[PDB]
Amino acid sequence: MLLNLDVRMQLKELAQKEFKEPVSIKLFSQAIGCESCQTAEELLKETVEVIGEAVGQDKIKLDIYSPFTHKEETEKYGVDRVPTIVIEGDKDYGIRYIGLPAGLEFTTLINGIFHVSQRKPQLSEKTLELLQVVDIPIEIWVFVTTSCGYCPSAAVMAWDFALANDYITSKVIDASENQDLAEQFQVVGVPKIVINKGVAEFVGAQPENAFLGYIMAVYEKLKREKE
Amino acid sequence: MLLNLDVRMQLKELAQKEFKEPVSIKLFSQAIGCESCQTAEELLKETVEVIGEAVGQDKIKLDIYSPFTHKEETEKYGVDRVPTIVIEGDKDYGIRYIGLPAGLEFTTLINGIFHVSQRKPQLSEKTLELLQVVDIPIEIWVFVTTSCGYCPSAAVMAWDFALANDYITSKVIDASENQDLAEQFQVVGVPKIVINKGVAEFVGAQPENAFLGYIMAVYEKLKREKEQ
Amino acid sequence: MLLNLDVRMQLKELAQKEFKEPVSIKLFSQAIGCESCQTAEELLKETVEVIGEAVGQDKIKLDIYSPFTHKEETEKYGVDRVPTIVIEGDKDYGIRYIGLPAGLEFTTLINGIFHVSQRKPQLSEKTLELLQVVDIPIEIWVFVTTSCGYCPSAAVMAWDFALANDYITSKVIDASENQDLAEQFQVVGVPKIVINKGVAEFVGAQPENAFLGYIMAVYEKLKREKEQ
Amino acid sequence: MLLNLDVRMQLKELAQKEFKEPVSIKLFSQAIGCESCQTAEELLKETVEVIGEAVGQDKIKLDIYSPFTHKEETEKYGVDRVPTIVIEGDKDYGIRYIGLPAGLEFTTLINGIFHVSQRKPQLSEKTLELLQVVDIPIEIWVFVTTSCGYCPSAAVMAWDFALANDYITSKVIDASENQDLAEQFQVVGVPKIVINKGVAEFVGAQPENAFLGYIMAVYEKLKREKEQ
Repeated sequence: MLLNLDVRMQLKELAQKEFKEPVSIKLFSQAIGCESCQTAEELLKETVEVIGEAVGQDKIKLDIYSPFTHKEETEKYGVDRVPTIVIEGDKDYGIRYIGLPAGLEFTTLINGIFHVSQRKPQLSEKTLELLQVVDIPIEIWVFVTTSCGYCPSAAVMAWDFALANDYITSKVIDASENQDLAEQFQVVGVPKIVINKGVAEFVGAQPENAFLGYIMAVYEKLKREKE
Repeated sequence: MLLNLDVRMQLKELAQKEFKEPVSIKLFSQAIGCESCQTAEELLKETVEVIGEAVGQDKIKLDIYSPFTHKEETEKYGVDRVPTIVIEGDKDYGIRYIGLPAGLEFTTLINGIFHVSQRKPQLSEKTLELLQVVDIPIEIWVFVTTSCGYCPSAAVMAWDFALANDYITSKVIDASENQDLAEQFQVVGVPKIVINKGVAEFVGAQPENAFLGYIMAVYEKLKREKEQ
Repeated sequence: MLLNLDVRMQLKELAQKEFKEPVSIKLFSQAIGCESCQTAEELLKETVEVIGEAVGQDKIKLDIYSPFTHKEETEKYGVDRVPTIVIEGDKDYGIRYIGLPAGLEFTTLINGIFHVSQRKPQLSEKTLELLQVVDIPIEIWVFVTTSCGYCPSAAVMAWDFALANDYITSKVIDASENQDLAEQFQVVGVPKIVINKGVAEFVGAQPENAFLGYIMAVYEKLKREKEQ
Repeated sequence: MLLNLDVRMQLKELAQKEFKEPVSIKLFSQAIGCESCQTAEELLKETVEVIGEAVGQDKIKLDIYSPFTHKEETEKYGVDRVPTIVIEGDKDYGIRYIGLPAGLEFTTLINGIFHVSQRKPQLSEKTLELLQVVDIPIEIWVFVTTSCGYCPSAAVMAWDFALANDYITSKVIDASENQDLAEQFQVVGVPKIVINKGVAEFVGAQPENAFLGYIMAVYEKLKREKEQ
């Protein structure tokens, strides 16, 4: 298929070995008049199908929404561009993927699914103790490419932070499919992390504590401004 | 087909609720050198077929012209790029789509058809009364991409202004298919609105009143210069 | 086949009525890795086949060169980008087409072939008398699109000036296939005429005398700074 | 075949006269969402096959990697975009092509393979002597288009500088396939050279010495800064 046997084999293997709680995946796309635009649907369908036949079709569902036919569901999840993927559980953690999760970013999609399934972020207690003080909306953007070997670790880490805090939204953005944003935030080297559209910016997959530092720096500044 | 079942059903439902007066659509396309022209022809054929099925085939027509075999028709509508789409009623309101209205821009196409059908712009009386003073050619360009959720509202609003005044022409332009123009007007974030090739420019789907403001500022400047 | 039966018949009679002296056509292209880049070759081959059928397949020939295999030939003519088309008689008049002459530009290609064949420019005697004093290299570029109805006139006119003077080179450039040049010289409305890469610039299909005025202005400035 | 007989015979002939030491080519491709990747694979397979036929299948090889299947290889070569082409000998000189080396850029690809085979930069002794002082990472980017005749010269020169110094990396970037980057570095005219992402920039195929100047001016600025 779109995913050769070799890949489908180790995926179900990881699924039964890593999957825990139910996962809900929603794709918002409008491929009208564009072929390639519907590759995201096929890739997602195949991955959820493989995971399902490994842990149970009742533990992971994929819903594809066209904003033309489902305008309300689109506004509910705050989608403003397509394709936008939502990975969630019983609740929405603000985890998003803007683009096609192919290539090495397939690793990103898979881990995100398992982390949401495990309902636990891969973050230390010390990080979580300080992170809990953040109570002002924080938006983390992680610009990636499907070929950069270092992007997955930064993308998943950003998802972990959003998974751990109700005020944090993390979006992994494929630069090639979002050139307007890539140019606006001067994305050259990747991964490039942008927080609250510019308050903080850094490049490279940083250590957990360094990442926390940039987040706190944004919260610290947003707090002051809040008089 | 380009439009699947649920889309056609949605489209049919909308047409029955919103269509009114007759609408005439004109597509300028070329056989060679135009990668998206063939996709545009098919997209428009299906769209017109579906709406006509829901409101009456005779109420909406599509004419496809190749510039080579229709030089005069091409000049009449001021076409200099393909694909170019004209949506008009009995009169030409200066409404144009330059590029392929795929993805989220399909919504733009659909709404443009219905606003023209209703022969009424979704603009307030406040806006329409002032817009009456505009009597010097104003050209509005809205640069968009097919994946941006904010472009449709900006695109349709530009079309409404064109629909409301005979001196206003509004063109929704796909930035990806028209990179040369986008680069010359520093298009980065979309939608980006450009009035009279630079006299006024702004980004984002701004409020109706703000839009009117930029338009009035341009008109005032043109008026001054016209009086010298 | 790009040229259907109807077009071929019209071309044949036009050729019988307009063709005179022999014409040589050179196409420089390198479509390696781009199948959409082979259209110029096919279009020219058919065009030349059809004209040859009407006036003698020895009165007009088409040579296609790849810079990879014919670097010297490419250099002989000042070819610096592909696709580049040369239309000449027994002598090279500096007439060039940069891009794919499709759509309405097909008529530019055809008329160009006929004017060169007749070895005579469609310029008034008054024009030719003054133009003859030009003895410093002048380069005229005409930016066009394949759907603009007014471009053919400006394009052929520029070619006539090149045909009429050994110091004048005229290149019709397709904006869409040469965006780097279209952006650099701010091509928005077409046709846009650029003389000597910026010394003079104007838009629209201008009257013979006005075109001449721009050429003279450029000649004058060039002469001045040559002796200055 | 993407390479017609004419091109293949020319390439075989050139290989016989210019190939020397073994060359290794690595292509980073993606099966999904990358249009040009497929054409790249075919283009390189044919090129390597033709060259192997002329000088021996053992003297040149091609490895194709999918980032997903070979994460380490990808990081080892600093690949972050596809298609990306690596041309090396026994070692990696930091020579890269980002995009499809089609059109005139096919010539760039070929000459790159030959210069690397010869383990010899087409640079003067003077230039090679001074370059020995460069010992701070220098990155050269050459933005090109497949239709520009001046790009091959600039692109190959940048690769020669990378070939000559272990601190210099040179990437030839197709501007059409990497518009985000081209827009960020104000690429209009081509070729456009950008050193160390902005420390120095210039356009056009400059003479060897001018090229060296920019590189030295950068090295010097970085040296002073490193000395503080």
